[PDB]
Amino acid sequence: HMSDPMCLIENFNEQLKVNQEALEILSAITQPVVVVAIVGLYRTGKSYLMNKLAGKNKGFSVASTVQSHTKGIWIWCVPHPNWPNHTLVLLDTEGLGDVEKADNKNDIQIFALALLLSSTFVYNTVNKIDQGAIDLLHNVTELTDLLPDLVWTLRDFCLGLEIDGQLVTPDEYLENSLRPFPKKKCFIFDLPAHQKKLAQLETLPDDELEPEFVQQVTEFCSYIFSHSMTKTLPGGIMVNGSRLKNLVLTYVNAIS
Amino acid sequence: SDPMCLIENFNEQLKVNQEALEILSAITQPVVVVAIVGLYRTGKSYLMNKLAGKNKGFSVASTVQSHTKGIWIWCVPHPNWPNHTLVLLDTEGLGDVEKADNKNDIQIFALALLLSSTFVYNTVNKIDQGAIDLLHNVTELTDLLKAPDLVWTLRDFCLGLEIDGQLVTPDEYLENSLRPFPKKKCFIFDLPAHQKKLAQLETLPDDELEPEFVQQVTEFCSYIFSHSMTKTLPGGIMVNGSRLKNLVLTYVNAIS
Ligand SMILES: Nc1nc2c(ncn2[C@@H]2O[C@H](COP(=O)(O)OP(=O)(O)O)[C@@H](O)[C@H]2O)c(=O)[nH]1
Ligand SMILES: Nc1nc2c(ncn2[C@@H]2O[C@H](COP(=O)(O)OP(=O)(O)O)[C@@H](O)[C@H]2O)c(=O)[nH]1
Ligand SMILES: [Mg+2]
Ligand SMILES: [Mg+2]
Repeated sequence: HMSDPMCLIENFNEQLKVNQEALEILSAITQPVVVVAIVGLYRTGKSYLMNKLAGKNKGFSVASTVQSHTKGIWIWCVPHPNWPNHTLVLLDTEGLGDVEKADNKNDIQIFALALLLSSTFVYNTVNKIDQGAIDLLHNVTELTDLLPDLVWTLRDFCLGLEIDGQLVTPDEYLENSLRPFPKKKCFIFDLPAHQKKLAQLETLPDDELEPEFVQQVTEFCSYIFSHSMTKTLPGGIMVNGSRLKNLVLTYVNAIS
Repeated sequence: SDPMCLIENFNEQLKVNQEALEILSAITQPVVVVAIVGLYRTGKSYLMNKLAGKNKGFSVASTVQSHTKGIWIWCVPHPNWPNHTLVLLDTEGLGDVEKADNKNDIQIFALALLLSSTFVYNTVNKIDQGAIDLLHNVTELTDLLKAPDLVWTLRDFCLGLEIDGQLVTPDEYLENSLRPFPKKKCFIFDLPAHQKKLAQLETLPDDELEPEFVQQVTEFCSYIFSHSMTKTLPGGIMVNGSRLKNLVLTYVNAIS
């Protein structure tokens, strides 16, 4: 359908306001939708990875400075690569913890909204699983209840996957980290390239990336394309683009 | 000659180690106390050994699990300031997912802060708002428990230092990030090894490390050696080893 993404939810001075042009594109989708949203700290490769789910080299804009780039929530509606009569809806979002914004409540509001619209929720962190990232995920989850399948991605991962002398998979690392989201999954990613090639990463063909990184991305994408389910609402109703439009309006209005 | 544990943390019970207290009380020279704090698995222990001018000291280790526990102390001669002892504090990193005791983290944070005359705050990739909020929270809390130079170290730094179209020094990046610790400084460090051969980093010589990283560590160390001052109590009272020991006892109680 769409050749580029567009802003679904604007955030100019921290006001969550829907964008009509994107809303109108949503309601013209009568197919069931798979909604994959991405959330994590800012400057963390989120936009760059989501473009991989689209199969295109560019899409959500990625930038290379210390300053945040993505604002609000962005949407890309494309045919599901495996699944006939299904549309893949990608939600790319403004990273949390931007020091120039310094507005945790706006952060929490963007988080909650991406978590409410998604059927697959991609939580993007760097190096390792941090307790603060778990606590934030938990707290937004509790707020989201009072008003999806978890894919925890670990970027620039090099620590030994080793707990008390035993080699573990990322999935077992994630499981070990959450002991005292029914469907959970955890994907690791190497440093995509050497550090001085990182700013131009978008323009680099697979040839010039870390070979393992390329396979880890294909692994991440294949899992999504073949396990991420149609967005579902209580009462065995299946969400199409029109119903997702209503949820966007419902949730935006309830948050503000 | 080798660091020893100052504050033990078995079962998240903070307790003083009498052997380290007794070494401190025999130091009559003024002390320059440098403490490092950051999230776990962030190369704190590795960096602190650079200040000691010894390739080995504080133990590092390379798996997803936390390694350093409690607070370790290492009293070494100041490299260029006669009759001054450089007291290095290496701390258990924050946010360890196996710990399930957020209160214990904050107490280690407060203790390191209360004892330091130079406080090194070690973060990865970027300054993020959660790290500032945590610094502010703990700084506010230590002023109650009392009823210091800040050096922000940015590890694995690749983002462009450019804000609103203008190049920034690390100092300016810190200042822009903190804009709504009287003395403040900031330092960037490249990825040290241009191969994620990071797990054996402690064994490599400088010629196999990233050269920019070697030069960045030297500048960090030079600043600590030239700018860090003797720990000072209110009233211009200058802290020697014997006085620092009683500081440790006072604050361990105030934190309990
Ligand atoms: N270290 C690292 N950098 C990345 C990765 N993916 C992308 N980048 C670079 O990180 C910078 C910010 O990426 P971006 O997609 O804008 O991150 P976002 O702010 O989280 O959406 C860009 O210069 C990217 O080229 C990764 O996996 N690791
Ligand atoms: N990526 C990266 N790894 C590092 C750096 N410094 C040390 N390491 C590696 O990171 C791991 C953790 O080091 P350690 O000092 O024990 O981390 P700590 O828990 O913060 O004390 C070890 O494998 C080190 O070899 C760095 O600047 N960048
Ligand atoms: Mg982005
Ligand atoms: Mg350590």
